[PDB]
Amino acid sequence: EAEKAADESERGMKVIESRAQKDEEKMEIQEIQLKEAKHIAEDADRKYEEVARKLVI
Amino acid sequence: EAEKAADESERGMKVIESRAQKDEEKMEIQEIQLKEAKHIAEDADRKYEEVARKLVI
Repeated sequence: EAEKAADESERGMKVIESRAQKDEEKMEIQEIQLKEAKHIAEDADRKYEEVARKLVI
Repeated sequence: EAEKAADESERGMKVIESRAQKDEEKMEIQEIQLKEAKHIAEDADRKYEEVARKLVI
């Protein structure tokens, strides 16, 4: 009984560690792309405002 | 001895699985935010190009 429980625990720990590392990588890449996209959005909004004012003129 | 080892492994497995699941949920939220940022970027880009073309005309 103890042998079987130990084997199953080892396998579960392996799979959980793999999933956790995958999650950490996904979180990092998501944050990076999120920040880049937010900066691009700021640039686009600023350009839109400037060109709109010039258009009214 | 085997019972003690199995119980310790069980506790470690449970805590690591819980932390992995929570970080996965937060990663999903981050992906949703990234998708919204993508949409905002595309919309602002269309705004800018349309306004520039109108100004040229």
